Amino acid sequence: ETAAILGYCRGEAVYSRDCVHTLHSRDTWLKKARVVRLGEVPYKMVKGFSNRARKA
DNA sequence: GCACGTCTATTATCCTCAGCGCAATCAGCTGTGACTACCT
Repeated sequence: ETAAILGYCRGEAVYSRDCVHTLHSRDTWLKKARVVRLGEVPYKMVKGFSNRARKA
């Protein structure tokens, strides 16, 4: 989050492209033979694309 | 910058199987009338 700001376009800060990182869901970790520890707060919250969420 | 045509999607609902008791079905017997042939 402390990445240097290259500039401002119409008030919006422009960041470097090589700063994008991804994560995985609990089901994805399960496929990777890993189990999420109980009580852990999820690190990132994003709008999911699952059919159950899509119907909701 | 805005609206239209197009490509694609991280778990739900609906037509068909399984032992007993009641009703449907046939076999056998009889009635009712006539038809018909042989013998006394």
